[PDB]
Amino acid sequence: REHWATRLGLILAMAGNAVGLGNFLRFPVQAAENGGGAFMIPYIIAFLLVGIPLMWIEWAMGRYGGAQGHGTTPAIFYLLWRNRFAKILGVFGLWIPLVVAIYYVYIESWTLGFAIKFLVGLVPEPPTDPDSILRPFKEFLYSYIGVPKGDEPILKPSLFAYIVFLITMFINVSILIRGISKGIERFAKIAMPTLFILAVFLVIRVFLLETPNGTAADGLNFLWTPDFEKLKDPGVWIAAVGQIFATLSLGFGAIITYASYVRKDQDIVLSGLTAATLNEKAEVILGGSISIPAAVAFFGVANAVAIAKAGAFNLGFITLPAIFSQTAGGTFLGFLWFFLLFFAGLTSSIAIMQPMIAFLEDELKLSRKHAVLWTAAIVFFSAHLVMFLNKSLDEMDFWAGTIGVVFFGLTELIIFFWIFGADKAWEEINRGGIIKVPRIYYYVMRYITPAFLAVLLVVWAREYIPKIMEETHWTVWITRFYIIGLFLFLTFLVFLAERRRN
Ligand SMILES: CCCCCCCCCCC
Ligand SMILES: CC(C)C[C@H](N)C(=O)O
Ligand code: NA
Ligand code: NA
Repeated sequence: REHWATRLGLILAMAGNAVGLGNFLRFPVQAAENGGGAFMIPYIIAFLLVGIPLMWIEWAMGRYGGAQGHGTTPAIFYLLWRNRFAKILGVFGLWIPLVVAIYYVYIESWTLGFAIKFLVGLVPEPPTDPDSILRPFKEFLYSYIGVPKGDEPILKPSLFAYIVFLITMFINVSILIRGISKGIERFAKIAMPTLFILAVFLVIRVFLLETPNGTAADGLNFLWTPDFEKLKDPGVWIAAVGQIFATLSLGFGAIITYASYVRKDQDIVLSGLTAATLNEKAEVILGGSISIPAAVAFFGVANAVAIAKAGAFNLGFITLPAIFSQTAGGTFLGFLWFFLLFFAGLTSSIAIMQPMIAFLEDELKLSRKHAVLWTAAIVFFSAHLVMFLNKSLDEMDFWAGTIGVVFFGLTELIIFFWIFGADKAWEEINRGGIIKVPRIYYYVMRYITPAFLAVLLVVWAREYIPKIMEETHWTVWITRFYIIGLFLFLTFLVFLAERRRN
């Protein structure tokens, strides 16, 4: 089996896995919509009672399976629990990362395209009216991704966006095709430092933004000022947990696959903790100190929250660059922004394609080249659905990146810490560890976390089951149909692998 060259490379690789678009795009929106500071508390709690334990658990499962030449959940679940149904459940460990990759890589390509156009200086040129200043950039984004006037099902992506998507795929491939240490690790050792530097620079530059309408410091205060009136709102907790799952790459089967390339004797406790901590730092300190503080700086708190509620891509692709365009050298600043977004996105995407690649290598005994090329082909082909169908991206992100990750987290936790055995699981987690996990977390992994995830899934189900059947748009049905098809396909591949074993 292939392994990580150095411990530093491993750390930066996992960090590259976690630190992504979710830190600089999703987090600011989630925090703004949930009352800033009021969102932090639950967040932190969700990080302590869900993020960390699941992180360690996925590291342990990953290394455990990897020691036996298996990097994906279809086989690992079976190793932990002898049953076909365990493999069937394991299919999600490929389905989720594949589906998520499908649109994630596309958004990444967006950030790349914007990076290029902003570098070359091909951007809209605003003239004191906000709606105005924002309009040109809105039209810019809409022209880029081909957004219809009213609410129409067909998207008309520009040729440039398509070509840039091809390029993005090419970059992902060029990295993944080299392998774990030659490809992912090498790239991480550069992209990560670059990312942190750009992030810090942007943070400082944004902090210097001050106008008659507000300052960045106001944004920082709003984000770090506690509010206990929202603690009774279940939605805030749900959003916190969801953000934790998303930002830590939990339930995506990515952490596991990355961990399968960690030598059996190497520690996964301190390494995992370090990766998670790095992610949280990049999220609450870097991600939260850019978009929101700027929006508040220019338009104020209220308007910033409104914009945040307007959409996820509205803040990162429209509002922020529109704000930068009003400052000296704002175009270049925008470039730095989108470049940062690009490196983060890429460092995540390779991580979410590695599960499929790894399955092709370990179970179907395909070479790395073939595995990478076929995975790339599948993702690229499937991407057209996201590119040309409106509301498709949202549907995939919902079924895979929202419900699926939680369901899968609960599933893996139950299989590893209950069926496989709590004591054996614990011993497996701590074994070889440079530091030992606090005893309390034991009781946290066995009782608290699973209970939380269960309750969450129950509420979600209760709320969505009636809405699902009654949905007008046909694009969502096409998407559902297709991703179901993907699930059947992966199940079939698992079947073929199983038959090959015999
Ligand atoms: C292997 C060392 C990599 C160093 C990366 C430096 C990048 C500097 C970026 C400045 C914005
Ligand atoms: C799906 C994951 C790779 C997402 C990543 N953890 C992020 O924060 O963007
Ligand atoms: Na993250
Ligand atoms: Na990343």
